[PDB]
Amino acid sequence: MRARLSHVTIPVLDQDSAKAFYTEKLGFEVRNDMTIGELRWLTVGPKDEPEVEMVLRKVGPPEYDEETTAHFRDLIAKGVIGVGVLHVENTRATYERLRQAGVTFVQEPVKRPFGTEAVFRDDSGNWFSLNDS
Amino acid sequence: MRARLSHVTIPVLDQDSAKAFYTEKLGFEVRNDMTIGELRWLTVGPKDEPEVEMVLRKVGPPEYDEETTAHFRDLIAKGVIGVGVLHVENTRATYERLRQAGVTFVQEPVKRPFGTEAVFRDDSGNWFSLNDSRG
Repeated sequence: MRARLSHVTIPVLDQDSAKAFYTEKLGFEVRNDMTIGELRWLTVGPKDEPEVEMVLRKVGPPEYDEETTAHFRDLIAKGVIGVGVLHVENTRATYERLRQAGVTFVQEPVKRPFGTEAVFRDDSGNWFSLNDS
Repeated sequence: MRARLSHVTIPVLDQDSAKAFYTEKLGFEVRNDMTIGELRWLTVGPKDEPEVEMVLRKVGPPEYDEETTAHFRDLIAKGVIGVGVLHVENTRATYERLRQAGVTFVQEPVKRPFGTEAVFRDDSGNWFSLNDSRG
């Protein structure tokens, strides 16, 4: 297998809130937003990093059933999903701009082994790390 | 924002099991395996994509409390977590090799507007799409 990861799924509570969060506050660009059938294909990514898209996926019908949407939303809002790590050239500077936009932080920037690290949440409660190596 | 996604988290039920799956069935390489306090930080990734790592994160104590652990493990076993999309040159060929390696596919390969897509599950029950660019 010669594979690459083109898309990462982010489970969201509400696709309009998440589109606004990801574009307005984080400063990602819209890659797709089209509704095919009963489903909105909404994807975003960082400026000039075209080859990974983040899929903003609704946690609710039809894709998810009653008992699963309930339990899964509840976990999302608790911050159980850590989506991954975003590498940036400067964690402290990126932190200041995100703060200014009203992003909340799980962890403020902190010195670590080989760079500065912070942890923010998205509109749904999902976590991302910021690291600058 | 100027950022690159360097790591993606995959929640797993058992890290040894996940390691074996990701390396022995998908052929990813181990990128890190070490312990940071109580937690095992275990990462894997495609041999040709050295700049992204998939973090195989134990759903269990101490990161997650017992109620959370129970609710989360249940939803993972049900296939609630779609990790993302792995792009390959030919989904049908890759489908055949993975099926022969013992990988479960909940969807066989299907032609789509972008190309051909299949869907498999990992050893925890998480799902991935396998996509190519073939009309």
